[PDB]
Amino acid sequence: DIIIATKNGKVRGMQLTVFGGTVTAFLGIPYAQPPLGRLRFKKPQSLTKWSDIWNATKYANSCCQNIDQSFPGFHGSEMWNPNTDLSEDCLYLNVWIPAPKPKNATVLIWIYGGGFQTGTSSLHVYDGKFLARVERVIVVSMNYRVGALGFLALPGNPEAPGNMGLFDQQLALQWVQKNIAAFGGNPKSVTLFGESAGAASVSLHLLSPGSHSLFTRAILQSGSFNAPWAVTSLYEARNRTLNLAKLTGCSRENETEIIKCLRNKDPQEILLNEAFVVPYGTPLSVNFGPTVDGDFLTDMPDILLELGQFKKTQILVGVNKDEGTAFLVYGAPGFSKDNNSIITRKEFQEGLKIFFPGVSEFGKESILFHYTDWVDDQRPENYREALGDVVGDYNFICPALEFTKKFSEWGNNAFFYYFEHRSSKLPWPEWMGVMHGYEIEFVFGLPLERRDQYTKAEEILSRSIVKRWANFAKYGNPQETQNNSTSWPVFKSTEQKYLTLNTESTRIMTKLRAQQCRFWTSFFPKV
Amino acid sequence: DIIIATKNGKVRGMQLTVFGGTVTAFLGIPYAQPPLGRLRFKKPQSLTKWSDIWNATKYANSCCQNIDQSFPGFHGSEMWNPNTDLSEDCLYLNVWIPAPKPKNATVLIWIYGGGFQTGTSSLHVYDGKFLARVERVIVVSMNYRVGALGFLALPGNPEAPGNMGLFDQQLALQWVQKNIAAFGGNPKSVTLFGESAGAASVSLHLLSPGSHSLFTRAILQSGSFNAPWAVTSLYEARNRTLNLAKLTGCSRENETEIIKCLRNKDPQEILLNEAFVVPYGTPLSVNFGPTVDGDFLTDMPDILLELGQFKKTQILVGVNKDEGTAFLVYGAPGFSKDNNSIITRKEFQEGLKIFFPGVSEFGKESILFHYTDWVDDQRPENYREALGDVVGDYNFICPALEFTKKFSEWGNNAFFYYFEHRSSKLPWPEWMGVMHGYEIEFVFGLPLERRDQYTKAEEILSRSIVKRWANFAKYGNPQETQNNSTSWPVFKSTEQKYLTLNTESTRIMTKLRAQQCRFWTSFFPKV
Amino acid sequence: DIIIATKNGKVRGMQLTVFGGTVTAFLGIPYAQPPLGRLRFKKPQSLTKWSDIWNATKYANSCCQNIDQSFPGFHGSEMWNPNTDLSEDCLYLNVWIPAPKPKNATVLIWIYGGGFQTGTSSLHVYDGKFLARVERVIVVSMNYRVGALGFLALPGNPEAPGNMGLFDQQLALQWVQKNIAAFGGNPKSVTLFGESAGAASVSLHLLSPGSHSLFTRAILQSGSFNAPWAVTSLYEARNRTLNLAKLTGCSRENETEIIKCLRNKDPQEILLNEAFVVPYGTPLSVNFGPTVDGDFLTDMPDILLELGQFKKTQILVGVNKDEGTAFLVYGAPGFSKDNNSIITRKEFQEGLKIFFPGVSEFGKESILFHYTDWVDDQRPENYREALGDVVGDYNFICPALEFTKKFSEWGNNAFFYYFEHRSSKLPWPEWMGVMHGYEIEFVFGLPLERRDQYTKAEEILSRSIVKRWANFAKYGNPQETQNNSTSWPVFKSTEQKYLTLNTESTRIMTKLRAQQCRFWTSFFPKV
Ligand SMILES: *[C@@H]1O[C@H](CO[C@H]2O[C@@H](C)[C@@H](O)[C@@H](O)[C@@H]2O)[C@@H](O[C@@H]2O[C@H](CO)[C@@H](O)[C@H](O)[C@H]2NC(C)=O)[C@H](O)[C@H]1NC(C)=O
Ligand SMILES: *[C@@H]1O[C@H](CO[C@H]2O[C@@H](C)[C@@H](O)[C@@H](O)[C@@H]2O)[C@@H](O[C@@H]2O[C@H](CO)[C@@H](O)[C@H](O)[C@H]2NC(C)=O)[C@H](O)[C@H]1NC(C)=O
Ligand SMILES: *[C@@H]1O[C@H](CO[C@H]2O[C@@H](C)[C@@H](O)[C@@H](O)[C@@H]2O)[C@@H](O[C@@H]2O[C@H](CO)[C@@H](O)[C@H](O)[C@H]2NC(C)=O)[C@H](O)[C@H]1NC(C)=O
Ligand SMILES: *[C@@H]1O[C@H](CO[C@H]2O[C@@H](C)[C@@H](O)[C@@H](O)[C@@H]2O)[C@@H](O[C@@H]2O[C@H](CO)[C@@H](O)[C@H](O)[C@H]2NC(C)=O)[C@H](O)[C@H]1NC(C)=O
Ligand SMILES: *[C@@H]1O[C@H](CO[C@H]2O[C@@H](C)[C@@H](O)[C@@H](O)[C@@H]2O)[C@@H](O[C@@H]2O[C@H](CO)[C@@H](O)[C@H](O)[C@H]2NC(C)=O)[C@H](O)[C@H]1NC(C)=O
Ligand SMILES: *[C@@H]1O[C@H](CO[C@H]2O[C@@H](C)[C@@H](O)[C@@H](O)[C@@H]2O)[C@@H](O[C@@H]2O[C@H](CO)[C@@H](O)[C@H](O)[C@H]2NC(C)=O)[C@H](O)[C@H]1NC(C)=O
Ligand SMILES: *[C@@H]1O[C@H](CO[C@H]2O[C@@H](C)[C@@H](O)[C@@H](O)[C@@H]2O)[C@@H](O)[C@H](O)[C@H]1NC(C)=O
Ligand SMILES: *[C@@H]1O[C@H](CO[C@H]2O[C@@H](C)[C@@H](O)[C@@H](O)[C@@H]2O)[C@@H](O)[C@H](O)[C@H]1NC(C)=O
Ligand SMILES: *[C@@H]1O[C@H](CO[C@H]2O[C@@H](C)[C@@H](O)[C@@H](O)[C@@H]2O)[C@@H](O)[C@H](O)[C@H]1NC(C)=O
Ligand SMILES: *[C@@H]1O[C@H](CO)[C@@H](O)[C@H](O)[C@H]1NC(C)=O
Ligand SMILES: *[C@@H]1O[C@H](CO)[C@@H](O)[C@H](O)[C@H]1NC(C)=O
Ligand SMILES: *[C@@H]1O[C@H](CO)[C@@H](O)[C@H](O)[C@H]1NC(C)=O
Ligand SMILES: *[C@@H]1O[C@H](CO)[C@@H](O)[C@H](O)[C@H]1NC(C)=O
Ligand SMILES: *[C@@H]1O[C@H](CO)[C@@H](O)[C@H](O)[C@H]1NC(C)=O
Ligand SMILES: *[C@@H]1O[C@H](CO)[C@@H](O)[C@H](O)[C@H]1NC(C)=O
Ligand SMILES: *[C@@H]1O[C@H](CO)[C@@H](O)[C@H](O)[C@H]1NC(C)=O
Ligand SMILES: *[C@@H]1O[C@H](CO)[C@@H](O)[C@H](O)[C@H]1NC(C)=O
Ligand SMILES: *[C@@H]1O[C@H](CO)[C@@H](O)[C@H](O)[C@H]1NC(C)=O
Ligand SMILES: *P(=O)(O)N(CC)CC
Ligand SMILES: *P(=O)(O)N(CC)CC
Ligand SMILES: *P(=O)(O)N(CC)CC
Ligand SMILES: [Cl-]
Ligand SMILES: [Cl-]
Ligand SMILES: [Cl-]
Ligand SMILES: [Cl-]
Ligand SMILES: [Cl-]
Ligand SMILES: [Cl-]
Ligand SMILES: [Cl-]
Ligand SMILES: [Cl-]
Ligand SMILES: [Cl-]
Ligand code: NA
Ligand code: NA
Ligand code: NA
Repeated sequence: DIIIATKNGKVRGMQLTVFGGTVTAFLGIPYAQPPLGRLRFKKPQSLTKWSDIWNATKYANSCCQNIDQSFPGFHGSEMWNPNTDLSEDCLYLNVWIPAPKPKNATVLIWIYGGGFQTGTSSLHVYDGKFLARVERVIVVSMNYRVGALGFLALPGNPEAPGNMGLFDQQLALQWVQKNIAAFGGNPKSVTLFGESAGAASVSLHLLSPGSHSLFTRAILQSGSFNAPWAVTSLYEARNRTLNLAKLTGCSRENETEIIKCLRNKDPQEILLNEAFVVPYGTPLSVNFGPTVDGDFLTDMPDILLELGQFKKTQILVGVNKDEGTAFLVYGAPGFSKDNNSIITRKEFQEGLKIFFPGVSEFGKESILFHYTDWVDDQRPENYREALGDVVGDYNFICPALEFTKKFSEWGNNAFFYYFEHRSSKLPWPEWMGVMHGYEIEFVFGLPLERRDQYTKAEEILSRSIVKRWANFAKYGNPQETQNNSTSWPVFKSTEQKYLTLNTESTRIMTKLRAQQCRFWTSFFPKV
Repeated sequence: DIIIATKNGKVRGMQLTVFGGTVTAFLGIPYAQPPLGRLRFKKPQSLTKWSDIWNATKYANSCCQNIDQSFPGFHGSEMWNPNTDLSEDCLYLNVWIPAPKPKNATVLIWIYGGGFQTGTSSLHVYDGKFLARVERVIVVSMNYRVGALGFLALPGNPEAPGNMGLFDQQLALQWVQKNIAAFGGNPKSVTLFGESAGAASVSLHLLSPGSHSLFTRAILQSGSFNAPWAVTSLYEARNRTLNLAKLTGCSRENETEIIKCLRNKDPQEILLNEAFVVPYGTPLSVNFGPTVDGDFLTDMPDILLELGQFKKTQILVGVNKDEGTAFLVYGAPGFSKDNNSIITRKEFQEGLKIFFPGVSEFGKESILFHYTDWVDDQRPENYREALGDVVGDYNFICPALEFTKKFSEWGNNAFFYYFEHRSSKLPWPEWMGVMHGYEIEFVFGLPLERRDQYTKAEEILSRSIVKRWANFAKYGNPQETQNNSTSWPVFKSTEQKYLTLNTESTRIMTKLRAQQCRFWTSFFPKV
Repeated sequence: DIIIATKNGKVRGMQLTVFGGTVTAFLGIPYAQPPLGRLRFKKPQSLTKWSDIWNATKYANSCCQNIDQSFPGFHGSEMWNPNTDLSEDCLYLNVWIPAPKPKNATVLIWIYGGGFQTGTSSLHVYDGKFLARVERVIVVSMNYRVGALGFLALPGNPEAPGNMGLFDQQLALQWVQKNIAAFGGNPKSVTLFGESAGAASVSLHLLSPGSHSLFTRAILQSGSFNAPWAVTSLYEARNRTLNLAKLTGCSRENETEIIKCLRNKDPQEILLNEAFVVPYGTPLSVNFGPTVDGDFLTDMPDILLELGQFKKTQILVGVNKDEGTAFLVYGAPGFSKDNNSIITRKEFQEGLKIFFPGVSEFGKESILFHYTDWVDDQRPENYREALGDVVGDYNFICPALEFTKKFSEWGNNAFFYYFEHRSSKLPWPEWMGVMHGYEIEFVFGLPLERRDQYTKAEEILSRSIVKRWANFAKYGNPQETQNNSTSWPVFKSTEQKYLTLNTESTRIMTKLRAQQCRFWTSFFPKV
């Protein structure tokens, strides 16, 4: 039996055998009042205190969210869909601890991605029991509200202030500050880590005054708040909040009434209308996301970044070789996960319309000009490869590289990885290559489970990443020091050295996508 | 009469005339509950508080330990054997203070060596009364548990967690923090010093979070935790703990039962079985030593060193010219302290088997290749000299130099000495040269006692070391500033300047054993 | 009426018109219990607290001391003799404050010289009322015990520990810490300043842990503790304490009895015997001075200096062009203040015997060799000029320059002056030039009093020094910023830039007495 006393009550966890050893798991600990009724659209309210033993023995409800129905029965897509009931009562977290109870363990806090519209901490690829077993860190993950329920904004007004779901993450970092010593954890050594929108989240907690003292270091996998999808403008957020009201017949004139009306709606009615709050979107649409709210976020975060207004600490930042591909089967003409997707120039062109909706014509010609100077015009997969690079360079790679540069210019050590390994078990076709989202199972150690059909070179690869991730968290330095590993150089403006992660040989390289990102970074923002 | 009040009671010391002056000595102060019965194999438990006057007027019991019986009647060996009764009730320490009571004296804390299997603070060569008299520092030394009683590990389990004897040292550093002002000492100026395993101990307290604030500076004589004998793996420690159980019929299945059974054994039964817990060992075997326990030591200490996770302070680190020789008479074919020990190539070869038991054949050829490229093949003492260099370079010299480099790369001043003087009174034969263990009597000032048959050049030599050791402790700088002495340069990576200590002329040199240690350090760890 | 409340009682001061303005003066405030009877030879004991108003309206008793009787009626000498009654009850201080009461004034604390055998704070040349009026700083000065009464040492024993008179200064710095806000002063901005032995005193408070937090900055005029006269060895101090006992029939065998006997002696008997505690001395003899006592001074102060163990702060350090001359009329053959003192080679030689008593013959030839390589052998005042340079270079100039170098090597700003102006009113003859002691009246502003027969160029010169001294104290930078003054560069090892102070033009120069001090500094200490 394993009972830990927390500030709000006792909690019982469960034992798990992992690799001939044991991890204790406390799945489903609540960390705020359920955000129902009067609390819907508001900042999470702190938790009341319960006598008796809360049983943390299974994953909790995931937050309400639309589901990916594009490929029913297909594991590639459905592995991302929620795997516990949806409910507004989803404000729970998970703790995994080494056995025996560590004395003062480093803490890794996972923040999932999903475009801020979806996702859940209980996915199999986010299971932190391998990290606990293997590295003897503590792993914490949390559910936070996504979609309108988590990010609806009517700026300035506490009935729907914006950013609630970032406040959910925050209040969870707080629970770790107050509660994690009880579990053997060191609150003074906490590293946040997250992928995609979860990484953008990590980057904004680097910017948020309220989060500054709730963690030590940050890891950002395929995401940063300067990505084009990551922050909704005040303009767009209002449009969207009013468009939502309109669609649920909740148009009022007293904004406080719009909200009271929206709180009478039922979760499905709200969910059902999210996709149409925008005239057009893309497979990468973030209808309801982070906004400048004057609370969590005090100013446009591009301004905060440029002017050095963020927590000073080491960062680890990374991306995957084919970020963009996964999106092309969600609406680009001629693409399919069921064939090789050789598209035409005219298809490439119609695809830019898919991903770059408004979108001066000259903007889009400029993307075509930059990405279609073939070397040479012979290769039939030319336009298929260009569309994916366009999508992942614009959306992930250049914004992560620009974040890393700017961040590092203020004096902190920063390490950048280029993930190039395609999973031996990937269900998506070969042409989609090293996809967005598919480093996560390496980071979490799923390939250390031999029962599991990954190659030997994949176990070794993941053991190494685990070790680098954990050394980063405990010591601010992502080195694997024991096995004659390539040394991971800090990333500096000027050199921009990054490390490549793959099964064959890892390399030190410089200036990832220098030519592409000059385009996205200097020129495109102008169109 | 001299009574000092301590946090746990009053203690009476004794006066001593040293060099027409007086030192007060408090020999035998207890610093923890005796670790008997239920407490055997556990972390030292703090001391209860006694009214009345504890009389600190003689050395206490030494901890239980096997004794060196190889050379009965021989002073060279027997000078290291314990000289007070053995008992498990050995958790005592010694304080020597200048007379008159100093006002705020610097404190030198001695930690003896002995492979972690033996040794005691009451040896004549560890008598700190000369340091007190001559330099007006306070000298503290402590007994701590050695062998299985002090280092038996069944990882994670507080009935035998590992590292108890390092916890004994720690709790002693604590007693100095709480108690040494009473004696005229400055708790804010404490330097740890120790030889061989005692030096490895000093280097791990540099790594232990719990020791960080219990001292100021460190001196490491012929030892550091990166030496090959200094840390037992988790693998090996379990094997050994189970092998011990097995040999005492204490095999159980409930590890807590293995321990309860071992606590019924009597000290001799335990001692008697230690040597055989390993299929083979060497004269340098450390059967039960420090382990990564997640308490004292939080991670492999090579990783902590590499990644800069240690207390930031000055270090003084040293070795002797012939570290290896002393070991060759304990099992290498053709060696003897009673003749000149000219061995053959085939003897050298059988000796590598002695010292490098498992031990790829190619590993050992590689040592032979590196160490037998004669210049030239004429000299009959060629192979005798090579075996000792092999042993001392592998075991002491290169690991001390690598520790010093790595430590210094994080910004702290570090000073390295090469001790080259052979004692005029050495009982071991000439060929064993400047032996391991034989700087200690110079450090402790025994040659300042003229009654004593050391040469004049030896008094001068020791007066100088005493002065450098004491300046290091008080001021972080091991200079002898008054007598036109060679200035001792800091040790930097890049230059690796070290100072030679001998009667004739001391020198500044660079890169001690550069070629040898490239071998031990880059190549050998691979075999 | 002007009453200020202090921690021990109220004190009444007196108003003074200075330069059409007003300064309040509190002359004679006690700062410790009188050190009579049982207290003779002991550390000053803190003051009891008095109700009623202590009247601070005249200077107090000077401490017991031998008087200079060499030139009765002669103002040059007698200006240094005490000008208030001698008594053991002399532990008093003086405060001068600007009117109106300043708000948070910088404090200058004066410590007089006199070889540690003589002197008093109430001399006319130490009158701080001009500084208060002109610069609106507060001036504090204190009497402290000199001779055996202030520095008798029987090392380790609190009945006569040594350094009492340095403890008197200290307890006075303490009174300023506790009391000076009451007077409008800032305890957090205190600069110690002093001349000759008073400067050596300032330099040892830079070395004393107990003084570290009782002041901010230091000024040292013609003196530093590394001067050859400034610290008595333990050897010599004992000899001298026993020689004193012997001469007063107080030889005992119980050192505590020697002291009790000495405390029965009457001040004159003690004073009368001081000069003979040494087989021979010189005009520069310091029979009873500072010793290493393990309390005020924890180690030889040369060692503390070399190894950087002193308060880190700015220093201002200076000397006069003819330091040595004043001493030559006190015992060197052929010298007289009443003629031009052209001495012969053989006289020069007998003079070295005067100043360098024991004193290898080769030591003295070496001084002659260094100082008599004439350029050229024609000039009749050659040997007269050489003897004075010998005396002032050995005793003052090189030790002040070496202090300044060593001090500055630890990172602090340091400024060095060369004082070259001879007072228009000097009573000593011309050949004695710019004498020791004769910058003081410029520092204290006596030439700002026009009533007073100094030239115009002297008023201007002193106004400037006052301004530089005061800017140093308030701002750590001795600049005169308003009147196109030469800028005073910091003194660095390497450049050794110093500023010359004279009526004509002040200069920046480098490496004062480079050739002379190489001699005193590297070579002579060897003989
Ligand atoms: C800000 O919002 C308006 C609202 O338009 C929307 O009505 C919503 C409830 C929803 O159904 C949505 O799909 C619909 O478009 C946007 O105005 C629309 O913009 C497009 C192109 O400009 C027009 O074709 C529509 O006719 C027009 N609708 C109305 C009623 O005015 C507006 O575009 C939007 N801003 C953006 C581009 O985000
Ligand atoms: C690769 O497949 C795409 C996707 O479209 C198809 O999916 C196939 C696997 C198959 O079931 C097909 O019937 C289904 O429609 C093909 O793109 C499609 O091209 C067809 C040919 O006319 C058009 O009718 C569709 O508009 C277009 N689909 C869309 C909406 O994008 C593609 O042609 C095929 N190409 C290959 C084999 O390279
Ligand atoms: C881990 O321990 C086993 C235990 O073997 C030992 O049994 C002990 C109680 C003790 O007496 C010891 O001397 C003895 O060897 C080791 O297994 C042994 O290894 C050697 C060489 O591999 C074999 O020749 C033995 O037959 C074998 N014994 C058994 C019973 O299996 C094992 O080697 C050890 N690991 C190491 C190398 O440290
Ligand atoms: C130096 O002595 C060694 C040690 O062995 C011997 O000790 C001697 C002092 C003597 O008492 C001798 O009888 C004792 O055995 C000698 O090595 C030994 O060589 C002998 C010769 O056959 C062998 O029998 C032994 O196996 C071997 N001893 C071991 C176990 O190492 C050595 O030969 C001698 N050599 C010299 C003089 O250089
Ligand atoms: C340490 O002190 C002794 C004491 O000698 C002195 O006796 C004193 C009371 C006083 O009167 C003093 O003038 C007198 O000299 C010194 O011993 C003396 O040293 C000189 C030269 O060495 C001799 O000529 C004296 O005869 C001798 N006196 C005795 C009785 O031994 C000693 O020199 C001194 N150390 C120094 C040099 O400071
Ligand atoms: C400068 O005067 C010195 C000091 O000696 C004398 O002081 C004079 C002013 C005068 O009163 C004189 O009588 C008095 O003795 C002279 O040195 C002296 O030289 C004389 C000449 O024989 C010697 O007798 C003395 O030993 C010596 N005095 C001492 C003890 O130092 C000096 O000669 C005179 N020289 C000049 C004018 O340059
Ligand atoms: C646990 O260690 C605490 C501090 O450890 C951290 O220091 C931080 C500044 C940060 O660098 C982390 O990465 C370090 O690991 C210490 O103060 C606590 O007292 C310790 N608590 C225990 C052992 O109970
Ligand atoms: C004794 O001195 C104390 C501090 O001295 C030390 O400062 C440390 C930081 C370290 O550098 C040591 O090497 C120094 O010697 C001081 O704070 C205490 O108050 C003093 N205690 C006394 C005199 O009772
Ligand atoms: C008086 O000023 C105080 C501090 O002034 C000094 O700061 C010191 C660090 C030192 O640099 C000095 O040279 C500065 O002048 C301030 O804290 C006090 O509160 C002030 N007191 C008053 C006005 O009553
Ligand atoms: C918690 O789980 C344990 C299972 O042993 C049990 O005490 C109880 O059923 C649980 N409490 C509940 C269901 O609230
Ligand atoms: C709008 O009416 C609502 C009813 O609750 C209230 O929240 C708010 O005060 C009103 N705002 C104004 C002043 O129109
Ligand atoms: C280090 O090496 C060993 C053996 O070569 C291997 O089993 C392990 O996976 C490696 N550890 C890390 C941290 O990669
Ligand atoms: C401590 O030693 C002294 C010796 O004078 C004495 O009081 C007593 O015998 C001792 N106390 C003991 C033996 O416990
Ligand atoms: C093993 O039995 C012992 C008896 O004390 C006890 O320490 C421990 O709880 C048991 N472990 C288990 C659960 O098997
Ligand atoms: C310094 O020198 C003296 C005399 O030459 C000598 O007696 C002493 O041993 C030396 N001191 C040190 C610290 O070596
Ligand atoms: C202090 O001086 C004043 C002068 O006005 C007066 O009150 C009194 O005589 C003095 N107190 C004394 C002499 O103790
Ligand atoms: C010496 O006798 C005196 C008398 O007061 C005393 O101070 C001291 O204790 C004695 N010292 C010794 C132990 O001889
Ligand atoms: C500055 O100049 C004026 C006029 O030229 C002069 O009266 C005064 O003495 C000077 N002040 C200082 C600080 O030297
Ligand atoms: P991520 O959370 O997967 N996301 C960024 C918007 C890609 C849809
Ligand atoms: P040291 O304690 O003498 N030792 C290191 C293991 C040599 C046996
Ligand atoms: P100073 O105090 O005048 N002094 C140094 C000893 C010269 C006599
Ligand atoms: Cl091509
Ligand atoms: Cl690698
Ligand atoms: Cl690239
Ligand atoms: Cl040869
Ligand atoms: Cl030397
Ligand atoms: Cl070498
Ligand atoms: Cl000439
Ligand atoms: Cl000027
Ligand atoms: Cl000069
Ligand atoms: Na363009
Ligand atoms: Na090799
Ligand atoms: Na010379």
